[PDB]
Amino acid sequence: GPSPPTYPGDDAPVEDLIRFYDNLQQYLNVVTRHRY
Amino acid sequence: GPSPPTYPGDDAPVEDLIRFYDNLQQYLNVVTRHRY
Repeated sequence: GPSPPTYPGDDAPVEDLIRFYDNLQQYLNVVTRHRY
Repeated sequence: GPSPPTYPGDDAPVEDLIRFYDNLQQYLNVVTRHRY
């Protein structure tokens, strides 16, 4: 199962945003596997 | 200025997650321009 990406906010440090990016990228790699 | 990506949640429909992905991708394209 894909992990739920934790979102601290948009005011959060960009490294946290990057971490979310990677987690969401993996999340979509799982969910939207060759879809959308 | 980069737009603050709205996060409805991880239980939200994946199309909303994809939208966040694009907005966050653009956000990082602005912020982390050839950085991190």
